[PDB]
Amino acid sequence: MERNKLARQIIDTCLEMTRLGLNQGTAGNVSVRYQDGMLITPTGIPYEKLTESHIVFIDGNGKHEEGKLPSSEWRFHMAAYQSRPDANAVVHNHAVHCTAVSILNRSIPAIHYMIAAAGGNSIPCAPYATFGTRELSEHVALALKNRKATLLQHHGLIACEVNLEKALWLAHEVEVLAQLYLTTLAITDPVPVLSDEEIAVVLEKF
Amino acid sequence: MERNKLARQIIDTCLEMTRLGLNQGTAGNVSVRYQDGMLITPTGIPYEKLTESHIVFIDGNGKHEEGKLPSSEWRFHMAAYQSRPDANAVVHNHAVHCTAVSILNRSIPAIHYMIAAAGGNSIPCAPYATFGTRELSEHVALALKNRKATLLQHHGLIACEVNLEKALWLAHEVEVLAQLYLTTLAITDPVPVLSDEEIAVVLEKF
Amino acid sequence: MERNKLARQIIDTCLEMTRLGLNQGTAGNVSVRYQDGMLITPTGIPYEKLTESHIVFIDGNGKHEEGKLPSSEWRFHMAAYQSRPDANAVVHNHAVHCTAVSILNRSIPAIHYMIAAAGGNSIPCAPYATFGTRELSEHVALALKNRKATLLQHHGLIACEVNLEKALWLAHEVEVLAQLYLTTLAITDPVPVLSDEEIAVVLEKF
Amino acid sequence: MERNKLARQIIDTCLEMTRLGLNQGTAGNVSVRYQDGMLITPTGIPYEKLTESHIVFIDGNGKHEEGKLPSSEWRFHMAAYQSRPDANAVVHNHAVHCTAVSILNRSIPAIHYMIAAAGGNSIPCAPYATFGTRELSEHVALALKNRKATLLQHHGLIACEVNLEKALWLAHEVEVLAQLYLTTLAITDPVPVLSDEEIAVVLEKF
Ligand SMILES: [Zn+2]
Ligand SMILES: [Zn+2]
Ligand SMILES: [Zn+2]
Ligand SMILES: [Zn+2]
Repeated sequence: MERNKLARQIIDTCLEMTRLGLNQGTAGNVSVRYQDGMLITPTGIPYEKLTESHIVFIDGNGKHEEGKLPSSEWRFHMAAYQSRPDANAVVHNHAVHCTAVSILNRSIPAIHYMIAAAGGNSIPCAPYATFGTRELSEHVALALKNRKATLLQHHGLIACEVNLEKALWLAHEVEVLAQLYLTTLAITDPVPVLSDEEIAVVLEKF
Repeated sequence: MERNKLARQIIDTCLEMTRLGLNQGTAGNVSVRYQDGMLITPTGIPYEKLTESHIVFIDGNGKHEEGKLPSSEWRFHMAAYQSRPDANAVVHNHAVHCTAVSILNRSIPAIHYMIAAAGGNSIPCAPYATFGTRELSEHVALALKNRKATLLQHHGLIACEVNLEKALWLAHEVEVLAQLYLTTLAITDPVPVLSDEEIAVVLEKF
Repeated sequence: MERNKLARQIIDTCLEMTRLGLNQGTAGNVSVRYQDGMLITPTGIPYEKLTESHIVFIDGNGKHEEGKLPSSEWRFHMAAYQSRPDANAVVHNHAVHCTAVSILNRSIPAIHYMIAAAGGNSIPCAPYATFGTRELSEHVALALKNRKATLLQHHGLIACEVNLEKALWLAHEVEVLAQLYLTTLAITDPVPVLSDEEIAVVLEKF
Repeated sequence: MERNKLARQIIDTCLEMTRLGLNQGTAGNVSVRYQDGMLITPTGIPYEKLTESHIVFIDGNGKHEEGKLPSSEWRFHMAAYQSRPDANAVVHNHAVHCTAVSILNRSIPAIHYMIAAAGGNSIPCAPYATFGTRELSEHVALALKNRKATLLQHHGLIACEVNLEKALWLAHEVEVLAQLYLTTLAITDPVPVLSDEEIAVVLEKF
């Protein structure tokens, strides 16, 4: 839990997301719980030009260290850590399939047993609100209360876990589930799902 | 047939599957027939962190060597080698297209002459059962009796052959067939197929 | 603003577009505003065989330096710089998703808040005209008057910005928007959109 | 035109096709016109294990040099060079999109002006016949009479040009056209096309 060791992982995660096809462009942001606040990527700086010195610290009051501009979405990373006290890392990206399902404004159902990875029998979709807005924060906070990941209507995906690699794994897993959903939904509607009872069993085995 | 030479190939195969886009995440497992039992990847350890020392040996009774946890699916690798005595390697993954067709719970038909590569005129889809369950084993064993590969409903794909590279080749081939199926089925239903007589001829030439 | 420093970026951009999957083959062309005219890639020379010496200079009259053949599309790069005086770089490619939407002859609507990146609430589609034609130039010039990017019916995409990297970023962003559009339109028609009022707000925050 | 310089390009082409996503597995074959016959890849040997020594020479009578097994499709490479005397290289692959359109048994229409690259206003689809069959040869020969590329029903794609790189470029271009076709056809049927008159003009400019 050294600011320097955290900064390095944060950039790695951004690089890994681009590497996995879960994000590209100036989209996305990542943070880790640090001290009273968190360490978060800065607004609009390409993952390729990022360095530990660019990572920003925001305290419990929302005070970011001077001369640095935190991610426009810092408020919903805030709400994420408050909604999920068990979570130490938040990952946000505009992954293609997760984003398309969010344009459709649909929760992703129990089409695969791995859905249980997000903590339940669905991946919810949170109502739209202007990006970097406080109202957007209320929407995600509410969605993450009982799920580890949530889609953002007309926006993207946000997943959080105990650490960055488990947070990245989860976000990656949701891109797979979102892709399985879009592919089968184009051929059939509704797409077959496992029953809630079955999901209960799978959650027991997890 | 040296434990060490086998361990190395097993990890390579996992790396190659990720490399080919046939698997990603903590999904998938691979094993080779070894002595009375088999050598199989361990449960939940990233392909990147895998080493020959992590590969687990399970004997004919299902006894895995102490201090090591075999893949949760070890039972259906077992059933695979019992159902197909001609097979020396099993590959399991959650490849995107194979998995979507399995959510649709459909066999993949004779849409391409390469379907004959799995031993017949179809790639079956085995009924769902909780992962790592003995009932799941009964389902795959039954499906592999007359086919070298089978989809797992709401789960993924399992392919086996005489060795790991032929097992990987086959699994890869089925991802192609599953992708040709999903793409044409979105435009037309039913998708045109070669006749069984034609498949018979192709099987003769193989 | 040295001819040599510009030539290098132009080739890089072509390489980066192939690298991002926004273009492949002998398709595409890129130019930068230079002196009274511009520096533009040459017609039909693989990005791999390109060198600073191949980059062509065309003056304000359309006079390209002797012994060099400029891109067949040089006329619409011309029209682009005249239509958008704020723009210093033009990028053209036959990116898969942008091109499919252009075959459908549709503008891309407000399906995502990033649509505002092109300057409005849509990505227009300019009427077809034979490639490398002066009439094609009139069509793009007209489309770029109030937008930074435009699709070309039955052809591809053209995006321009203040410099090559912002021009490449934008073109990349439009491939994402075009892909979100094609994926959701196959499942639903019309695809849900953000209201113009909302887009207005997002444009204010940009 | 040295056997050794040709062998090297042939393998490169196979490697490049896998690299571009136009082929994978043990599928595909490539040949160049050599002396009275041709040099062609051998049947069933992974592109990774190929060497100049594996390339096979078949004479005008179909006599392949001893101890070497030519590609099962050597007969249709033969027919290709006889149908198109202007062609010096043939490329065959089971590229995903070209193959799906061939399962649908459709010609690819004038959806993009680049269709003119294959010599006309369409990419035909040749009737199925067992692979490596003489009747399959009659089908491709007939299709290539007035086109440089043809799809093979329930099989794949075959493209030929004056040399391997122009043959690879063309095959790659057809994968793009086949992908634009499948994507728009899922949303609309029939997919809008340029008129034959327009294609005539484009063919004039080519
Ligand atoms: Zn965002
Ligand atoms: Zn599994
Ligand atoms: Zn163009
Ligand atoms: Zn073939």
